[PDB]
Amino acid sequence: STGSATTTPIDSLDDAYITPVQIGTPAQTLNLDFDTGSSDLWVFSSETTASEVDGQTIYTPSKSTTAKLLSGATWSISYGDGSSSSGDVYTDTVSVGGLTVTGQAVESAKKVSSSFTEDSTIDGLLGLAFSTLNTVSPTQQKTFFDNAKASLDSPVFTADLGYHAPGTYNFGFIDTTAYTGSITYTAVSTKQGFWEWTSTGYAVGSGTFKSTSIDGIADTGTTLLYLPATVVSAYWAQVSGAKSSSSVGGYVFPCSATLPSFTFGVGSARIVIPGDYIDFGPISTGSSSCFGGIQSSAGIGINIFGDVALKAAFVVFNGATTPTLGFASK
Repeated sequence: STGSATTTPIDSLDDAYITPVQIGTPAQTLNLDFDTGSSDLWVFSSETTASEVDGQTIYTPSKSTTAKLLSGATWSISYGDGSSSSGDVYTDTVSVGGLTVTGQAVESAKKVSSSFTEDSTIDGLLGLAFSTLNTVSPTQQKTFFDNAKASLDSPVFTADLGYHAPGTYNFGFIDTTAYTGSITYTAVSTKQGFWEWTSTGYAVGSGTFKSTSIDGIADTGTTLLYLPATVVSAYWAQVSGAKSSSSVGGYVFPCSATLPSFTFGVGSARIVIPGDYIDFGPISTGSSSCFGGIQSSAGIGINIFGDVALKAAFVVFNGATTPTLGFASK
């Protein structure tokens, strides 16, 4: 089997991407944030504290003839951005782009933090990291991909995120029309539960490539590119007037600037992030200070190849017995 679903930016900045997901019988379609940095499929629901729902579409398990309470199971998750959610668990039928999993754990939120409430466009998350990170207790649950894998034509999924445009998540096949050149594959460590890999270096604009190992994670659920402070300083030094602002929470730059590209290495291959992908717009409405899309990972404890990086590539998440990651230009 295979599946193919379009993923759509939630706003004009590509802050996140939503993908429609069918849950239950009859189907209830929710727009979920596919997150290769976490491993829980959780949704706003009829159980979510009413004051914490503000415009989201909810899953109502009592209206699904295939929903079953997973007795005694609870979940609770905290994300890198400080947001969180928790609740109980159902199993139900879940379909993405025509690919169906029966008995998928659907984690129903009883509580969500303010950032989730405040974002009316995201109805929940669909985790695509390794199932070892799943938070369900006392019996850990599998991700949608883990459950689907054996049925797939090939044990893979691909992320093809758009810049200010829709893109695609495919399951079970590689669309050879969706990229240019070849796909370069690179090793993955699953030791921390992430799609963790080592980039071979970087360049700023038309500058020379610096060969240096940068360990980080491929994370579709993180907006920006978080890299070591040395790398980030080298990038922003090429933008007149750019500075790190403690008050704003990162590097800012004059909105009048033209940003240089940023290249990262994948083995001997190179992925080029155009400068415009690094512009996250005014820090507040009407400001002429703009927020940068490349930020320091110092004090996160891990480097993160978030959407800024991933949307410059066609990315293969290869879930074979020994997982690997592939990157192609597009």
